[PDB]
Amino acid sequence: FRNSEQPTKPLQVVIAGAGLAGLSTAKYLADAGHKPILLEARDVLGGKIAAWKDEDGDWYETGLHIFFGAYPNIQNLFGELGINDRLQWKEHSMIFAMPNKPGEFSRFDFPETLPAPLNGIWAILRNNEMLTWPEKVKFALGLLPAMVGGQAYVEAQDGFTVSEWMKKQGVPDRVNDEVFIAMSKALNFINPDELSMQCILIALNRFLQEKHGSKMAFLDGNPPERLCMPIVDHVRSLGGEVRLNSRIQKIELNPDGTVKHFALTDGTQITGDAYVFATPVDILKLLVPQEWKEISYFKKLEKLVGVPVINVHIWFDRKLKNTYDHLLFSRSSLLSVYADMSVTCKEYYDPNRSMLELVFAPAEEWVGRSDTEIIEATMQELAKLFPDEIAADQSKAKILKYHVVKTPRSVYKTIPDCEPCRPLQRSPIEGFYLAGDYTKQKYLASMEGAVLSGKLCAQSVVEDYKMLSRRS
Amino acid sequence: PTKPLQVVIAGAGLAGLSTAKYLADAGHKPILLEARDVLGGKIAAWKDEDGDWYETGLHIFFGAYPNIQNLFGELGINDRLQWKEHSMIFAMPNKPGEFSRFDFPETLPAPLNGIWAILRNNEMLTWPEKVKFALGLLPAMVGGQAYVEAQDGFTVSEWMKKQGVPDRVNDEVFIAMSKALNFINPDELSMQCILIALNRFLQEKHGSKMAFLDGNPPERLCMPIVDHVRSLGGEVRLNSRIQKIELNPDGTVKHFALTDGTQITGDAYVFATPVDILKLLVPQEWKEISYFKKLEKLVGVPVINVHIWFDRKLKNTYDHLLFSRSSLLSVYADMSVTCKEYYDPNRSMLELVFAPAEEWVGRSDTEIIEATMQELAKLFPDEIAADQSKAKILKYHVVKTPRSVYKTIPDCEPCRPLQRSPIEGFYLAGDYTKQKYLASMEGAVLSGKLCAQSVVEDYKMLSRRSL
Amino acid sequence: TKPLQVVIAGAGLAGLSTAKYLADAGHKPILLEARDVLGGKIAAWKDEDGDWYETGLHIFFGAYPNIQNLFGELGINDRLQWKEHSMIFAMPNKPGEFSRFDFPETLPAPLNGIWAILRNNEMLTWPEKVKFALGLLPAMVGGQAYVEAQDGFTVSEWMKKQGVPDRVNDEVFIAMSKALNFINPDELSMQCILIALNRFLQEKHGSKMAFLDGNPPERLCMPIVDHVRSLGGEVRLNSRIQKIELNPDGTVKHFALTDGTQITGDAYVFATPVDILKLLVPQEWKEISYFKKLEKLVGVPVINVHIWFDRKLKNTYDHLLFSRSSLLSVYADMSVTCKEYYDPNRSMLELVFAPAEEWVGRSDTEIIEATMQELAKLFPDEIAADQSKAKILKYHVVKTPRSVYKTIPDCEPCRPLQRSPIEGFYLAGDYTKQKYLASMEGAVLSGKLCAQSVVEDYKMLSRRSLKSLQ
Ligand SMILES: Cc1cc2nc3c(=O)[nH]c(=O)nc-3n(C[C@H](O)[C@H](O)[C@H](O)COP(=O)(O)OP(=O)(O)OC[C@H]3O[C@@H](n4cnc5c(N)ncnc54)[C@H](O)[C@@H]3O)c2cc1C
Ligand SMILES: Cc1cc2nc3c(=O)[nH]c(=O)nc-3n(C[C@H](O)[C@H](O)[C@H](O)COP(=O)(O)OP(=O)(O)OC[C@H]3O[C@@H](n4cnc5c(N)ncnc54)[C@H](O)[C@@H]3O)c2cc1C
Ligand SMILES: Cc1cc2nc3c(=O)[nH]c(=O)nc-3n(C[C@H](O)[C@H](O)[C@H](O)COP(=O)(O)OP(=O)(O)OC[C@H]3O[C@@H](n4cnc5c(N)ncnc54)[C@H](O)[C@@H]3O)c2cc1C
Ligand SMILES: CNc1cnn(-c2cccc(C(F)(F)F)c2)c(=O)c1Cl
Ligand SMILES: CNc1cnn(-c2cccc(C(F)(F)F)c2)c(=O)c1Cl
Ligand SMILES: CNc1cnn(-c2cccc(C(F)(F)F)c2)c(=O)c1Cl
Repeated sequence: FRNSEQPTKPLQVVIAGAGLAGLSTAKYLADAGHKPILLEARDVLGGKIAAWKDEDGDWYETGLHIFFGAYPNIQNLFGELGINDRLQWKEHSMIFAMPNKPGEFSRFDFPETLPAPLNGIWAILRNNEMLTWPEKVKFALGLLPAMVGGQAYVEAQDGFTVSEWMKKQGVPDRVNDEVFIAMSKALNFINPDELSMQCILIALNRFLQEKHGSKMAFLDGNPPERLCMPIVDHVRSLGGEVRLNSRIQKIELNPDGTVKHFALTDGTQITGDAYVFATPVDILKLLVPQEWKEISYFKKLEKLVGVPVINVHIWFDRKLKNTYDHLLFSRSSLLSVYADMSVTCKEYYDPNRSMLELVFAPAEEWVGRSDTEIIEATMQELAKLFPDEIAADQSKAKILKYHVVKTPRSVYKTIPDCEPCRPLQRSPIEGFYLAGDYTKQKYLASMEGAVLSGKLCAQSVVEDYKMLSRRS
Repeated sequence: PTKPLQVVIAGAGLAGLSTAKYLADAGHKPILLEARDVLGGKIAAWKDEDGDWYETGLHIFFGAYPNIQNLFGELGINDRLQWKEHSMIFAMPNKPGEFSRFDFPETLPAPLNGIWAILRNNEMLTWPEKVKFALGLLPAMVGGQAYVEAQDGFTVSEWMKKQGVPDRVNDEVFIAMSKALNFINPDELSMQCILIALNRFLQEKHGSKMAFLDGNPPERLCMPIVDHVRSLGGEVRLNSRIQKIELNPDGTVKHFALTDGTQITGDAYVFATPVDILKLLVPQEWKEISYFKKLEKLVGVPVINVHIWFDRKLKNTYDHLLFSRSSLLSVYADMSVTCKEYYDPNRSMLELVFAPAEEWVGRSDTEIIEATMQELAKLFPDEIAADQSKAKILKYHVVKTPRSVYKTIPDCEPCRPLQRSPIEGFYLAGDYTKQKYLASMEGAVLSGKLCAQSVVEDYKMLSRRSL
Repeated sequence: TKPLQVVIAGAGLAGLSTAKYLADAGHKPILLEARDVLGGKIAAWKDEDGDWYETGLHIFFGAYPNIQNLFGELGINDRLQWKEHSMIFAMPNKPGEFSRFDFPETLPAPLNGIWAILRNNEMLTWPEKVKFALGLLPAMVGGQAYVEAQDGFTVSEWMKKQGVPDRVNDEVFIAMSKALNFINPDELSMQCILIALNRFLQEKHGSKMAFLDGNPPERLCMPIVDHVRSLGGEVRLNSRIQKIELNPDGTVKHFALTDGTQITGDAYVFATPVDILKLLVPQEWKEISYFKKLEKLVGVPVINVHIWFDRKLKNTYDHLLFSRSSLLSVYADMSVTCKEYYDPNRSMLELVFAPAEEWVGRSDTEIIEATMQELAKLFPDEIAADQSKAKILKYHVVKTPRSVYKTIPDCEPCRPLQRSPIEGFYLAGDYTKQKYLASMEGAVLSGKLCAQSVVEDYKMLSRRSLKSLQ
């Protein structure tokens, strides 16, 4: 769609935040023939996908990011930039750890010959160590009405927690604790007793819609260089501007209530025909002008609050003999998903030294604790996953170095009844627009959600071209 | 053809005989040269002093052998195949003398007849084992050609573990099937081999149905092909071993030099010999071409075919093939019951496949017969004793083939050559060549049909090269 | 903007040249050779004893501008061993004796040629010289339109019409006809001889001859392959094209190889001999004028004989020799003329056996016997048919029953341009429309002309690539 029409006069759109939402807004506005001015607060691109190179030349990330087959807007973007080969697709499997049997792992293998949802049904049927046959029947009974259900049905489930809905549908409490604790922490870094059922249903839709919807991929290197730079190069080649260390301090308003300019941290005033806030909901809420604060659209945002998360990186002296070229569900009380980045990531490949990147969730009682306290808790959990290779007192494998990245306000906490509060990309303020994973879009608080919100934002701006050009 | 091609074929096995048959049908002149004084190759048989036949192997014809069915029909010898009951009879190693079977109902179509057979059988698989086995195999049977080719990287034992098929099922059922198809255990055999064999059970209704030839293969099967080739102007010559592939200065074939020095020439040349013999006869100037260099992976597997004539007629026998489920033996049959020409009402003869034979091809005939009698004492405990206390051996025949069919180990499929070689005028035939029906009689016949097809496709280029 | 992927069938001089100039233009050629040797009709093979034997005795001329350019571009000019500016002919009437046409290096063209004929007294009488000069003067003064008009006559026919004595046609032109197309003047087109005689009047050293310093696959074909590969091009041996698979509109879908492999590109080139192309032309193309005309162009039989003798011949030349034999054409002592084939105590004779129509079917021993009988006339005090004198250590007989197209009269309108009426399909080879005959120069020029036509159609070939992508 972002090819049609060539503007008489291109719009100058000021975008606050160069995360995937801001980068996507800038990409599709540039494709439409407009001039985006992307202003990033930090000295790094990507936001919640940002990474940094330390003194030894090793990268550490904000988080462990997994790309799914059921990410259509991400697939389109990678294809449009011709970087499809930068996604390292792994085996169609879901490998889970055994808390009862340390060092042992169980898995759900999706046959490449069976279509969706048969490959999924088969994976559950074939697995014998994570679910009993009666549990499998009760689980299938509980989920069948949900999978047959439409979009109206999944929206109606936003009033329940995962634990609440599973009990109502008769799904055994052991299934919710065995399988769904892992899935809840993976999607929103919180347990099923807090997470909205609508979140799990959009995730389970990956398993029944497309055949490879639930198939996983790792980026071949650090996201700022391998993903963010191709978008920046594309935006700049079409006349767009991308500026780092440009934090917006204030949204200055005209007497009628519309935006006058975006005042930067050094006082610099940036103007445009349209203004976009592609910042996280927490930062936007603090920067909303007093005169907007009582408008329903901005007042509803009080429900959407960032969830704490910690991303731990540990470089070991040895190469671990028992590892996978995949993502692993630790099924730990302290950890969520983890991966041996020296095996899964191309740019992070090392044949004699293995690095483990792990998501530490729930992180509410841990974001305040010291890095050594977090590493100790991680090593204690790793001694359960690698009992013959990793010991907490470094008796076996030894830590060369570590990197603990804390995000106390990451993605919005997808608790029940957040969906009516989620704003559309077009705001009731003429000339002001919103972008970000938290905005109204159907693919959760994810990389796909961020990119889609950007596409939806750019779409709303080009739709209002006539009104935005006359206002200039 | 304006002018018929003279095609020189080396080896009168089923591949060479098939190449000659279909080239003669196309109106060309095949010259089939056989090294030995017998036709058939790995299906060859010999008549001893007492007038009794002994074979290279126990051969079973399947319903899922379309090119074999076509050939028999074309020669009008369909009645020479003795189709047995649609059953799979297996011995019980734990219960000596006892047998279990998978009966395929003739009213149920494929794969329902198969599903029923497994469901009905209660002594070879437990109900949980049946479920895990069905789960493990269902994605595979639904899979296409690209899927089965992707399984060539795994052994049978490896793939069964991955798909969650119980280890007891792999040891109970698949040891028997692996030794039957390629004379090796599932820890060595490629999974692609088992998947092509299991496709017999789900494609056609009678695909897994078995048949015995009504007599010795040289007379009952090879002679009808020879008579057909000769009636259309083709030549079939025994005791004509090719000693050398003589080349022209450009690298193409000049002639085939025989053992007595005789030079045989043609417009096209075919090698329908086993891969082991071809590898030794490849000229030095061809040896580094990918097509011929890849052949190093394909090596013949040892096998032994034992024949034992007993003084009595065994009271407990079948008009069928039996899976011994032995560590030394593979499939066996009472040929005095199953084969028409070998029928004897007072004297029963047992033809048994001795596999794996790696540690046995070097051993003496008496050592092999002793091991066979010790295994027969487990299958017939009230009729056969190793010290000949019960039934007594009148005579025996031990036929050893130390390099039979290629050992279908994982990753052999990319090495398998097409019937058309990169050398202009030179072609290959044989069960080892690129064809979808394994190293079998069907594979041999299909490779022959595919070879003859490639020669007639290149008629224009082969006729111009002659002048 | 985006380099074209051009699939070329055949790594002869035409295919190698097409690949070389497409790589120079910044495109990606994929050169597929059917055999395990490069060069085609210039291919050679090393036997067990380490001695090379060739498809033919190849002579490079000064009047080969595209060959000179290629050698210069690859920096291998020193690989051509230029011989004396002479034309040495044998005397059939006087066995062992030789006559020659010496071209003075002080006289320019065609004066050096006129002088050579005037100075020679044993091959032409003074009246014969006058009648020959009279008969040829209108022809040498004539333009390109004139030489094309002579394609309707045989050499024997035109010589009789222009009043050139019948003895001149039999003495001088039998040798020249067999040298250029391995056929006698009663069959060869006069246009062929006129393009050859143009070597003698255009450039001073046009008629000067050179031998390659070694085997052509290593000394000439490898430098081209190394150059193509260094610029991103692909060269693959044992890749015979089995079928030209077509799209529903008639254009090429892919080239199907002998091992089943399907090779695709933005453009497709057939640098194969005309005989092989004619057999591979799809049925739907067979009635198009361009491909139907090719029925006239048929490969001519030729035999290249190599004989290694026990002794080094005392009476030999560091040159090419015209045997003026009824069975043989040109010959050379390769132990003298070729650098890599040099041997001081053992001499090797490489001889062209033409006309070969009645000989390609005969045995190697039958051919060697006929060659030894003819060599007993050229070396009567050194070689005897019953090996009484010099003895054969070994021999190599290379038969090409369909070599260069038989340049009989009226073949010129049938010769195709490098750009075919099929969009994306192109032709290369000595038989295609180019002015330097069925020669090494013709092959290289056709390659240059093919690569030129492909780069000229870059815009149309790049757009067609993306239209199919949709
Ligand atoms: C530990 C972790 C693991 C994750 N795993 C996955 C996964 O497996 N799969 C998946 O799909 N998603 C995953 N995500 C989520 C994903 O990272 C986010 O959904 C997405 O990147 C958010 O996009 P965004 O553009 O809306 O916000 P952000 O990426 O956070 O971008 C906002 C940007 O605005 C900038 N900014 C802030 N204030 C200002 C200001 N005043 N002026 C200017 N700029 C400003 C920020 O610096 C930032 O660059 C994970 C996230 C984390 C933290
Ligand atoms: C014990 C045993 C049991 C078997 N059971 C079965 C079964 O149940 N079902 C089934 O389908 N298949 C079975 N087979 C396999 C089957 O026999 C073969 O797949 C098939 O016969 C091989 O065909 P072929 O023509 O390619 O090779 P071959 O039959 O081996 O033919 C090659 C021929 O070339 C000849 N030759 C060799 N060297 C030269 C030379 N230099 N010059 C000229 N001729 C030469 C040989 O003498 C031989 O006749 C069995 C094989 C064995 C040994
Ligand atoms: C005896 C002899 C003497 C000669 N003397 C001279 C001389 O003195 N001077 C001179 O200038 N010229 C001479 N020539 C002629 C010269 O060799 C040719 O004119 C020239 O080499 C032909 O070039 P070409 O590339 O078009 O064809 P070729 O060199 O014949 O190349 C065609 C190539 O295509 C390959 N091919 C065929 N089919 C397929 C397929 N299906 N798929 C893929 N590849 C395929 C062939 O293997 C070959 O390599 C002589 C030739 C001979 C035989
Ligand atoms: C912060 N959002 C995230 C974070 N992780 N995953 C995720 C990663 C791996 C595995 C899974 C799961 F399979 F559980 F769905 C989800 C997401 O799908 C989303 Cl939407
Ligand atoms: C040497 N090849 C062989 C040898 N035997 N059988 C065979 C014979 C009897 C039973 C079975 C089985 F039922 F196991 F497939 C296979 C083959 O199907 C092939 Cl392909
Ligand atoms: C097959 N083509 C050939 C073959 N040989 N010569 C050739 C070689 C030596 C001498 C002469 C002659 F002097 F006669 F022209 C021609 C050619 O000029 C061409 Cl075009």
